[PDB]
Amino acid sequence: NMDGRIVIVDDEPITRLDIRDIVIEAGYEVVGEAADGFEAIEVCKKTQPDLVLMDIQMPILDGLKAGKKIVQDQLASSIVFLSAYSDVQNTDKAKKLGALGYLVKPLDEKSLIPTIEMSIERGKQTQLLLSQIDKLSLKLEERKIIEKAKGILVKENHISEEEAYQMLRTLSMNKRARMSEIAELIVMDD
Amino acid sequence: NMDGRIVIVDDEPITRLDIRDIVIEAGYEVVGEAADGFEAIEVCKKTQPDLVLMDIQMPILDGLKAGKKIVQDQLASSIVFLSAYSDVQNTDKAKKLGALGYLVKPLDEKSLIPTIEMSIERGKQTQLLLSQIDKLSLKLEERKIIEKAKGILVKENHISEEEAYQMLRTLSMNKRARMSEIAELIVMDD
Ligand SMILES: [Mg+2]
Ligand SMILES: [Mg+2]
Ligand code: NA
Ligand code: NA
Ligand code: NA
Ligand code: NA
Ligand code: NA
Ligand code: NA
Ligand code: NA
Ligand code: NA
Ligand code: NA
Ligand code: NA
Ligand code: NA
Repeated sequence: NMDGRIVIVDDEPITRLDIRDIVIEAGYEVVGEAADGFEAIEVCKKTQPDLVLMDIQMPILDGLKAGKKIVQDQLASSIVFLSAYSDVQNTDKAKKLGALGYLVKPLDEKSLIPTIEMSIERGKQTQLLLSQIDKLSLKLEERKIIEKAKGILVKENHISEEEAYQMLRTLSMNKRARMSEIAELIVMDD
Repeated sequence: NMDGRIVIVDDEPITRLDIRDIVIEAGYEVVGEAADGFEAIEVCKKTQPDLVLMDIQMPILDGLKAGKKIVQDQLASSIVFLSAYSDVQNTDKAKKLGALGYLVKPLDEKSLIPTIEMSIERGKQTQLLLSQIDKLSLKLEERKIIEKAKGILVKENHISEEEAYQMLRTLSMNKRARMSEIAELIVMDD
């Protein structure tokens, strides 16, 4: 039926069991549970879920701080908040840390399953886009630093740009360091 | 008092009015309204809203097709669906086309304002990511096509890489063309 790996985070045990029953009847896999933010971070690090269902308010460590950590280290693909609190200050924190949904307790159960589906898909889309950005940024910066190092090597040695690139390559091969690290060493403080 | 520009799309005038009253009381600007998918596409193209609230079940053209069009041509920053139906086929289509929220009628009003805040924030974030990807890709492709053109000129002319680049520069400036446009002509599926 519905596919996804879910972690449930709430300090009230019966509320966790009610949510658990709902998502298991939908066919999601509940890969872990937690009662405070420290447990939430721990469980998400181990399980690496598609989604965290979390109350913003919990003992010891609140859900917003736990969520900030979970997004920051990408321990789950998406976070959806479930809380009795819905003031603008709490929702501004939840949206700025990165949450994909926020339903207010008592839960409208019919909305929960659609919200989970949307949040899982959007979270994995976002992870893909951030990976694209990382790769593209790396390739562009490596081209830039290699170009700058080539210019420096030409000016210092009086070689051609082709010979400078072959210097960077042969150094990279023989050392077993990337040409961008070689180039950074050539460029430093210039 | 919230901030955001919203289009409300529902075939029922009373439901449009109920939602309008809620979001206006919250402080959002309703920039347009529609009763079918063709109207919704047109309104979004004129208004370019931060969010469109859309029913799936509509005559003439349904919400999923209109939403797919709105995402494809970036006519709104986010879509949230509002349907009496919550089945897996409708939710699969909504998530794949790229919706950020799906909520199920009759509306749990207390969730609506939080879901709007999340969806607007996530939509603006995603547009930033997509913009960064396009900028990085264009810069990288310009570098790549110039590199390819330089190597072609070197091999045909038997000039140095430096002289090849100055050829591309001189052509670009004399023709008042982008150097990538010149390089595209030099490469011409070589
Ligand atoms: Mg609590
Ligand atoms: Mg309808
Ligand atoms: Na289970
Ligand atoms: Na993750
Ligand atoms: Na904040
Ligand atoms: Na997304
Ligand atoms: Na990421
Ligand atoms: Na150079
Ligand atoms: Na409704
Ligand atoms: Na953002
Ligand atoms: Na592009
Ligand atoms: Na050059
Ligand atoms: Na340009």
